[PDB]
Amino acid sequence: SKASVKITPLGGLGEIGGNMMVIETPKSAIVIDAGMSFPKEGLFGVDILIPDFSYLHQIKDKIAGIIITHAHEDHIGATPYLFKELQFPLYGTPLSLGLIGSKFDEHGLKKYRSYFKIVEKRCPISVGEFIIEWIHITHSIIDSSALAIQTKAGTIIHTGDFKIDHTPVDNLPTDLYRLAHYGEKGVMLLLSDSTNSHKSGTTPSESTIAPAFDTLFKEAQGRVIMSTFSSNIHRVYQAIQYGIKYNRKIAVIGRSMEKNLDIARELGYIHLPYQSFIEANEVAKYPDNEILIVTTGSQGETMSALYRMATDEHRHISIKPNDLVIISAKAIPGNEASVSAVLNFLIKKEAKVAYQEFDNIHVSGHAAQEEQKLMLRLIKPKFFLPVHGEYNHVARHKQTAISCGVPEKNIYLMEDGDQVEVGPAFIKKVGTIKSGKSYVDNQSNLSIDTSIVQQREEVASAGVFVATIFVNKNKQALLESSQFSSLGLVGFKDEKPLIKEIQGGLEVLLKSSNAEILNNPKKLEDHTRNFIRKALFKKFRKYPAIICHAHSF
Amino acid sequence: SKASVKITPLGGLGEIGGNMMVIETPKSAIVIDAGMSFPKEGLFGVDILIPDFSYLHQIKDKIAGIIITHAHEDHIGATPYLFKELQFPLYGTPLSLGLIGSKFDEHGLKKYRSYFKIVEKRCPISVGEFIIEWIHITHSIIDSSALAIQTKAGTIIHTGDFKIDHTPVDNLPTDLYRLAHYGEKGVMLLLSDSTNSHKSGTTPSESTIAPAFDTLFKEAQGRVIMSTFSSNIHRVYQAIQYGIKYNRKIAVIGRSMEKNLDIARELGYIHLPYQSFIEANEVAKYPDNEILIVTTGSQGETMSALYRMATDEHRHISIKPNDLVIISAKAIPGNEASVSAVLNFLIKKEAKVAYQEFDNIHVSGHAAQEEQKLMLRLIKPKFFLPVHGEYNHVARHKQTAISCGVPEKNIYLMEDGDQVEVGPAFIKKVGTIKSGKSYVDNQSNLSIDTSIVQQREEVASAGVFVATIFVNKNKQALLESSQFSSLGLVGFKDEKPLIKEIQGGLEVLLKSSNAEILNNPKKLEDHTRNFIRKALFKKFRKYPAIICHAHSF
Repeated sequence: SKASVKITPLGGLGEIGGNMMVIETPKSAIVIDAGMSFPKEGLFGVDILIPDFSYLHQIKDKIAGIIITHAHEDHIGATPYLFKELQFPLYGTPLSLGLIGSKFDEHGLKKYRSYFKIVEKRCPISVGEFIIEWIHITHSIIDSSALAIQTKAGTIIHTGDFKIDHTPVDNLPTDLYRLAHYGEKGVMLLLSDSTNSHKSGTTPSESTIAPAFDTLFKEAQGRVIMSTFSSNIHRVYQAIQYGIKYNRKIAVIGRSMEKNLDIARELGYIHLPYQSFIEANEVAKYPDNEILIVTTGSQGETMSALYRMATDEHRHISIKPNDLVIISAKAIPGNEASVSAVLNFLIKKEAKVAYQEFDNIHVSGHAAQEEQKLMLRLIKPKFFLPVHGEYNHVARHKQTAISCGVPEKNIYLMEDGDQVEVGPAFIKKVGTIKSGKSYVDNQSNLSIDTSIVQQREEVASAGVFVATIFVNKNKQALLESSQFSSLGLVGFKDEKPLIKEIQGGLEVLLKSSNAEILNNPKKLEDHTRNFIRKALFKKFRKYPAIICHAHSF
Repeated sequence: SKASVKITPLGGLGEIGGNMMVIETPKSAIVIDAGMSFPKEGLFGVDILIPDFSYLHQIKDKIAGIIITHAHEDHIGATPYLFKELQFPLYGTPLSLGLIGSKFDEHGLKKYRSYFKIVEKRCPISVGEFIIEWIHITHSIIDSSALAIQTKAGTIIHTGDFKIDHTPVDNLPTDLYRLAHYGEKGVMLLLSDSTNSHKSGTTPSESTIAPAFDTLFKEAQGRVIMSTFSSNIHRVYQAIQYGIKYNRKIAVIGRSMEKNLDIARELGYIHLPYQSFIEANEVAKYPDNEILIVTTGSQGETMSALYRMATDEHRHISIKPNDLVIISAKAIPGNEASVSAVLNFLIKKEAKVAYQEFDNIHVSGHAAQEEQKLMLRLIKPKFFLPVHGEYNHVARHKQTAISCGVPEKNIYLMEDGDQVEVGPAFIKKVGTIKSGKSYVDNQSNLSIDTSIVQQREEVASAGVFVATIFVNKNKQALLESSQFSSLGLVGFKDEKPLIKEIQGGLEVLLKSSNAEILNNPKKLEDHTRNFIRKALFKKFRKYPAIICHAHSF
């Protein structure tokens, strides 16, 4: 008869990013976050994946609202794509709603800005059968929040994405007293960031970058270029401040970066004088030591713009042999080779490059082991659910929690789809639902399921041999020459004559075929596809997609 | 009238691996190395690239021999593919020729073992107009050699791939006296490893792994699995030694690893007792704490076998919840995400994993800054050509050489294709030749040019809309229903009705077309492809490959 809650991860447990969780009691439910995950970044763009909203359709009538905790694409990137299907009230801080509404406007969903509900921190608010409080927490992004969620089964604490920065840039450190209060009163369950679970110590403060920026700007003798992604408002704000400190005119390239900076300037999060800024067309009018350019690309991209500038295909900015390029790309693990490619192209143009002191190692943004342990000691949860990471990350976080006196039996390692019931005296997995991903094109802004692309590559890897046969069923013979085309199987110079060698085979086969096969085009097409498949495998040791068409006209 | 040489990099300047250089005097030439480059590694295999041998056909009548310096796939992997086109005498140490002949036998080129010529170290040998001496040098692999190449223009020193290890595993440290002698006598040109140019200090000795192995084997309570690639004979030899130290029976999985180990055992490089080894089918007969398994996959692969064992699709070895898995994969930068995937699958099976102390950071294998500086001070070259790396690597190496008192004007940064003439008093680029790569399938063992694959993906990225039209030119109308198929453009559920919507369009178009278009199928096919292209772009914002076929029969 005792109460309980049901935690359903739809994204964030199996990948870094793409966070979406469902906290559900009987007759009520809330959804925490709707994020985008970036698995790879190359010279031509980034891969983007959004979660699958299939389960939300099943519990549509229990959802009391979407809870937004971070004003960043890894937590609000999927909201436009979700609101194309379902709509619920969106609780969030001003900047979070400001950047979500910007994307909504870009997507033609300005209508759903109607659903926005602003919240302030240190102010509990009733949403459904939940009492939610936003608690300020430090992180790399401009606005971050932990959640204190009171339910009749107990209080849940959701940190999710955080670091402990005692000297942040905005001088708004973590509201430590509230986190401790909830812990003294008693906490049933804690969900905590597991991204940086494998690193000991604490993560360095964002203020440890200020001296590096100051040194790089002090001794810069030409233009300064700052390459990053559209949602690094904090880093771009730190860089603009140091540009105006050394009397440099700022030129921001990229419509999304300027919008995001303007949304934050208007809402009062950042202070930026207009007179320090110029347009790209004006950069050539100023001497080189008075120029700071800030470059971004499409959503999540950093190095496509750098590659276009280093190849002279950008057509707005060209790399010059006195330039200093500061690279602050997204921490997409497995990006080193692409950074190396951009670096090669930039060194060819005789440009100095600073990239190490802005990598993921110097600032990780996510809580390291000491910060995770501080969270565990502040909250003192009875049950623990490590979130925001792959399986090995949350496993290491469970190890840390065990070292902090949390019983191993009170920690479950969730995977996307898993459903876990939590009560004031137990924790257990109760089942699985339909979880998945969907690829997203950052240029055309549409979602395509991972199944469609799996197939595109199930064939796009290996070639595709097309064929067309025209026979006269009443003569039982080829009527018009068979026609063929191929792609990706083998280079053309070896397929112009293999095309003639599979044509010969088929002409003979057809003349030698039973009239029934020739009379019914389907049997002929199946017969033909098998003939060709065997012929191509024997010649290439591949099994290309084979498409055949037969005619009897 | 003074002599000079001509250095033509065909591979190794723009990528890590795939090394092939041509040192050419008028009327004579030698080729140093024929390597394989591994740019990416995933859960299903590795990418393999070999250099383009086009220039070697032009200078075929000057080549006095192929010079092999390292017994490893990154220096001898392309030799079978090169010998399918041209043949020259192959100078090499026993193990180098032993592993090259093994691959030759696998490729059906045992005939060309006739071309082998064994060499010993500290023994100058005349090859063409060159006097070549192999000097022992330390490195991660079992046998490595620097080259001292006397020409009438001066003496060239080729280190290429090296580290300075004062306590190697074989107790055969670098022959430092010979390198110094050549330097005192005078050296015109030096080519040196630039792979690890960005790291300060010295690289740790291979003996710093022995305590880690000993600790891991001491406290292993179940089976021990050692996952690596077919050519890590040294690491697999270190691991087998520690397995027999703790009374574990060794089970080697992978035909290539056993062959390479047997080639080295017979030639006397390694000492391995037969009685310590067992077959895979026998591992279940022994208790878990008496079992060391060694796993490899295809050429260069490490984690495909691990993934198959962790998914229970291996069918010879299955991961058990007491296992300890030591990962020693190839240092292919940009592999972190794939290692993380394998790690997730292994932790799901409750297996302990050791991977950090066998990463690239703990042992780099390539000379760091102090070792590069030691080489520069030992050789004292007048001219310097940094090799074995991308552009930023060789640029950093040039910086180091400048700091070592080498004039900036005596250092050139080559790129694949560049031709550089070097004389006893000058250095300059004289032109460019045709350089390139070719992808290699590790299962079927054939080369496919990067052009063929570029195209496979120029279309395999985006979809491919096929179509067939049957018209009667004397009625000027569709005779039989048009037929269509698609792949990768959009999921099927949205293309079954778009296929009907492009069919309708075309039926009308055809009936409305000029008789000339209908009379000549080529014009009809071009007309049709353009119609469809516009229709598909408007619906998908994509430009899929479009293949059309028209019939008038």
